Amino acid sequence: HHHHHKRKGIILAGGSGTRLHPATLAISKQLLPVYDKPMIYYPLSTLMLAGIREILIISTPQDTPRFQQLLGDGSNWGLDLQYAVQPSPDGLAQAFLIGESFIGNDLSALVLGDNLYYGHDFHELLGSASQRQTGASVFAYHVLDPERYGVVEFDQGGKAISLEEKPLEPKSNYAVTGLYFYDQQVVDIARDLKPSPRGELEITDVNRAYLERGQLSVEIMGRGYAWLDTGTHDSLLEAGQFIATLENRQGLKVACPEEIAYRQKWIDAAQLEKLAAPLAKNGYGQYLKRLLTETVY
Amino acid sequence: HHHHHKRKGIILAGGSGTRLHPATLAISKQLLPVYDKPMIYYPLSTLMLAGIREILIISTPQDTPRFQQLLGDGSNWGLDLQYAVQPSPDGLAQAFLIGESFIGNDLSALVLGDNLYYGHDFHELLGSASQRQTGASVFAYHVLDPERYGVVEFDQGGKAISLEEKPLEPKSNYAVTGLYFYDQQVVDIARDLKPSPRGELEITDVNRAYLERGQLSVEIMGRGYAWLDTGTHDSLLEAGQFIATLENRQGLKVACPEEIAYRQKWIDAAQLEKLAAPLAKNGYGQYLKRLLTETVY
Amino acid sequence: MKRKGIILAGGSGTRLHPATLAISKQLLPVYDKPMIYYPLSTLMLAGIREILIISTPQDTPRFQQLLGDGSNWGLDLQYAVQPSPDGLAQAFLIGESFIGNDLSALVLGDNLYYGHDFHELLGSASQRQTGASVFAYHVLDPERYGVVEFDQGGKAISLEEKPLEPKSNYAVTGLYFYDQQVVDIARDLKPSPRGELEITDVNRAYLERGQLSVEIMGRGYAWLDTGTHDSLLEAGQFIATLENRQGLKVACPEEIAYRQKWIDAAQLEKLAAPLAKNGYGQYLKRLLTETVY
Amino acid sequence: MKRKGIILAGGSGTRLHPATLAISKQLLPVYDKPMIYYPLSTLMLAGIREILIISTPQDTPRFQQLLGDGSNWGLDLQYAVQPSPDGLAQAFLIGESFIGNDLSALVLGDNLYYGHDFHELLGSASQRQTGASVFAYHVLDPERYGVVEFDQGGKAISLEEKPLEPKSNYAVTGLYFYDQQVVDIARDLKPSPRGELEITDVNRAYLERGQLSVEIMGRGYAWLDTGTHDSLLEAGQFIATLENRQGLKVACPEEIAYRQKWIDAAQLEKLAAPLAKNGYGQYLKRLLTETVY
Ligand SMILES: Nc1c(NS(=O)(=O)c2ccccc2)c(=O)[nH]c(=O)n1Cc1ccccc1
Ligand SMILES: Nc1c(NS(=O)(=O)c2ccccc2)c(=O)[nH]c(=O)n1Cc1ccccc1
Ligand SMILES: Nc1c(NS(=O)(=O)c2ccccc2)c(=O)[nH]c(=O)n1Cc1ccccc1
Ligand SMILES: Nc1c(NS(=O)(=O)c2ccccc2)c(=O)[nH]c(=O)n1Cc1ccccc1
Ligand SMILES: [Cl-]
Ligand SMILES: [Cl-]
Ligand SMILES: [Cl-]
Ligand SMILES: [Cl-]
Repeated sequence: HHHHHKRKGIILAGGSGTRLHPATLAISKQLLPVYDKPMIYYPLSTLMLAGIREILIISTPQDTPRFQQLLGDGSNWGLDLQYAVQPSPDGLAQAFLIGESFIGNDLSALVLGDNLYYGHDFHELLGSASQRQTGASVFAYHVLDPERYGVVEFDQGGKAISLEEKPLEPKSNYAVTGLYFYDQQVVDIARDLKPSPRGELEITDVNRAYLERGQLSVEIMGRGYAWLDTGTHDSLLEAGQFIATLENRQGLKVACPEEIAYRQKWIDAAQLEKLAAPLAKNGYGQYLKRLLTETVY
Repeated sequence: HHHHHKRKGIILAGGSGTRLHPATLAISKQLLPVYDKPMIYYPLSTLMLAGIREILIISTPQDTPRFQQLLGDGSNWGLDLQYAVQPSPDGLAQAFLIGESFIGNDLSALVLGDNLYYGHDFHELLGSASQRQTGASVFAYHVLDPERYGVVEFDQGGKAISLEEKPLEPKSNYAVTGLYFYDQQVVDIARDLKPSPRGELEITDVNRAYLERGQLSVEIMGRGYAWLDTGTHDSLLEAGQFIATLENRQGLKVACPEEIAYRQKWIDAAQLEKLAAPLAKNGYGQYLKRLLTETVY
Repeated sequence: MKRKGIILAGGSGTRLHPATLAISKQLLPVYDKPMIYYPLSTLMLAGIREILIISTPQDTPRFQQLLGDGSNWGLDLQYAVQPSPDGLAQAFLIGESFIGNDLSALVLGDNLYYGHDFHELLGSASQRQTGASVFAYHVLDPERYGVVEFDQGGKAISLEEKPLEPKSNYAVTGLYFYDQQVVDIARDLKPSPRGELEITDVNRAYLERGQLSVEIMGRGYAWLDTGTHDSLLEAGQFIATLENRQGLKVACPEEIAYRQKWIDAAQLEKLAAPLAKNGYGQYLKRLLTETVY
Repeated sequence: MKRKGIILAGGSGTRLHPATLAISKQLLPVYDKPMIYYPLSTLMLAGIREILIISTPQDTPRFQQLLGDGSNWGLDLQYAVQPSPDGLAQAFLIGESFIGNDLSALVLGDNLYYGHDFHELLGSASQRQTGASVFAYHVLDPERYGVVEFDQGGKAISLEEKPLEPKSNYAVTGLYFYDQQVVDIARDLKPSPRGELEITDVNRAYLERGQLSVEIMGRGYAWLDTGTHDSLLEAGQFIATLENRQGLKVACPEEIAYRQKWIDAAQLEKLAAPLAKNGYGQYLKRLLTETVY
């Protein structure tokens, strides 16, 4: 007998094959900085914004130690970070089999370690997904090139009616973004997946399984949000310029984990002050210091 | 006797002195494009988002005809556009004396013709300002360099308690943005202003007058909004790159007046189709065409 | 012998509308200065002081207002209009009386160049008293341009304007040096199938006689693209990154006039006054007392 | 006589942290390729095939993994470590046995160069069998660098490292050519007040004997800044704008090896295979059948 009487995060950061070689020969894409910080800070900060404190980072065997050196066990930021390896890039849905013991009987959320988001009320957008305990929640976002993505088709009433992975003739311009919230059904659904035509375990098949059960919520992520492309060297550069323009204008940083932990009340002023000390001689540490004596609405 | 029984817009687009010379020797700043469209499209689109259909464009004598050629009388976009000249750059609050006959007994809103905004729920942010019929509404936005702006000081409860124009030691990092909503008190307040130390009629003195009457609402424009700097050649370039990254990612345009009029139901599908015809051979006209047969949430 | 310059700054049509609905592309700035400063600076660097600016009927007065007669910068500027965009070769019909019996050079008003020894690359073109000189430059999209084909020995053997199947990746740049033959060649041109008097036909005229020098503008040079919104932006970011790293401006005509000895220390000082309170005037004042090699 | 190359790719400290917390700056890409490809390409362009790469203890194995022994690219690469950032002059102590009795050249691992005839600017430096050659370049912020002062006749008369009051806007670039004297000069260096064995002291050693050639790297050259987050970004956008306009890559070592005749058509074909499905491999295959001037 079980007794009745929260949600766990996973970041998939398993590199990018040979696609961005030779730039990425020496290091994983998700460790490349976007402007002033490692790329993985952005998706990590996204889970943190969602209220998620227990997080599994999945990376290659080769680069797990570098992620561990960067991020540690999470204790500096009021988190618990665990690590797992992905020996072979067999697809996104593999995160649930690799993370099966990590997930246990809890709800979960998956984010791609190369996905950057920005916008107003993002916290509330994520909170509504997080609070849907049952079913799956995903986000749809209008893009120029939906053929590159999982694409969501809507009826005249706005109801999601189909999902297609990289269709040659997209039914809409609405791509499914790399942020996914799941209930306790996901690991079993994932265990029963067959590899696609490309020998790959597809997240879109998972989401379609939920859709078929009538348990997929598709929330629109509106045009006033920025979901930044990191798929090409060109988009990477644009991502960096975007973040720089925002931060240099505002004097506020996007996806600074120290700050988000501090505003979530996972760390206090004294602990924030300690995290500042080692980087006091650069703008990043000076930024952390300033946050101790400024009200930011 | 009067009988009881809406809001009018003004765009101040009077160039920028010799500050950006020689770039601006041949044309007004507010006619320079930001990426794919004239700069003035952005603030105009902002008033339109606010529901404002009756709009006065104030510019130099020299460049009024170029604005008129670009924008016409507004009828193509379901607007009414009127024009006035500013012979001498005597300051922002002068818009109310120049626009006194235009404003009549109505509520009003002023936007700077070089101010660009972007973000999620911007429509709702503007709608709440617009619906406050009484008093004045402005927006405060965290910036790196508040000393360049009107700066708003808040007490521990978040109440605005003072305003200072370009203080050497800012009380906060919260700048007052170039978007202002006013009731019928503004023209009289403006008529009674004395020129500042720089022989200039200050908008901050207007706003302070409302603050002193207890009739200033300061709404925070949060960090997830982008209020883009156009004060320098460097910021202008960043503004252009920002818009380009957003539009090329999304396949949706920022501050396309044809689109906003169409979504506000100020023009119909047949009229939108006609506006598309003359630019059918470029991406702008092709964009307008696509909007006729796509649902965009 | 004298060589006169022509800048063609005509219309880009509706192709960049609405950004260019109010004013022509070449009057807009690239970063910190009007686009036209860059081609003008190019001719000045080539040692050319007598220059005809050709633009649309609507915008010629505004070019006249921006640049004047040139005497502030040691130049002798004149102006003319191209009523319709009927081809680049039309520059020599419009500018026939301006050219007279002199050598000539044509630059396109939206073309930006940069690199080391640009002065000497131009000087060597300017020095050829006979024939015509053009520059070929490797580009990813040669189909947009006049395309030069070379034999195995490096010799130019053909030119095709916007070929559907380009013979090489070498584009002819928007800078052309001609001898006294070009007017008579241009006045015999017939309109092409797309309806224009083609500069590539003028160039093929010289090529058929062995009198077209096609010099390679190497990859260490920047010929920046201004044909799209995207490329206009890249040009702004390119000039800004160079200028902010070096503290030296690209295509500042006051500076170029001063280094050519066309204006003196005193005259550059007067030019610095009006913009003393901004970066451009500050730059020009610094030129008075800094040795730049 | 043989000239050997050294690339110093040491630590930037905590100054770019956290972006560089996980891995050193010079292993990160600039646009499409690892930063270190650019300085390596610079030495290769200078005709140097025997090259010692010096990095931090933690990252040397990763440079070893990226570049191998060099034989795929017609190079002979070796590796060594700088345990602590105790000065650029330390390169010659670490690399003493590597250098032996040969001429040498040092490039900083985070320095990017671009422009026309860069090959000939380097070649002329390489050809000087005696003394030392450096390059001076006008910058807005000379206080960050080794600063060269010139008399009215153009002669270098002093060097100051990071002066509070710089004597000119001319910075010494991160590229240095030395004769057989440099090791013996470096082994006599004492640490400066900031605690480093200074390359500027090595250069002043040559200057005191009339044996420092200070050549001007002109404004038509790009020496890009990689010292800040802002400048790293500008470098990426600068390389991208050049490469996308031209269809030609800056500092592709496979290409440079191929043009130097250090690898043949067959060997470049093998190098193209692994990345055939992306832009880099496609670029390299195209080099086999395209004449680029
Ligand atoms: N809004 C925000 C953002 N902006 S965001 O919502 O667009 C964002 C958060 C996390 C990752 C990427 C973007 C941020 O980077 N850092 C923050 O500290 N905040 C403030 C914040 C932090 C925590 C809870 C609610 C609000
Ligand atoms: N949201 C939006 C935007 N984005 S915005 O709110 O950030 C904005 C609007 C106007 C000017 C600048 C930004 C836009 O450019 N064009 C649009 O058509 N829209 C959609 C829209 C149009 C009209 C009413 C409500 C929503
Ligand atoms: N080289 C240079 C340049 N650089 S350039 O040759 O790449 C260039 C010249 C003109 C237009 C665009 C670029 C410049 O902007 N302004 C300058 O004063 N010079 C210096 C100069 C001036 C006059 C003669 C020879 C060299
Ligand atoms: N010029 C050039 C360049 N341009 S460069 O001289 O500005 C340069 C070389 C090396 C590193 C950075 C820039 C290049 O990237 N790759 C090349 O193959 N070349 C051509 C080349 C190759 C070998 C010898 C002489 C010229
Ligand atoms: Cl939205
Ligand atoms: Cl916000
Ligand atoms: Cl070259
Ligand atoms: Cl030069």
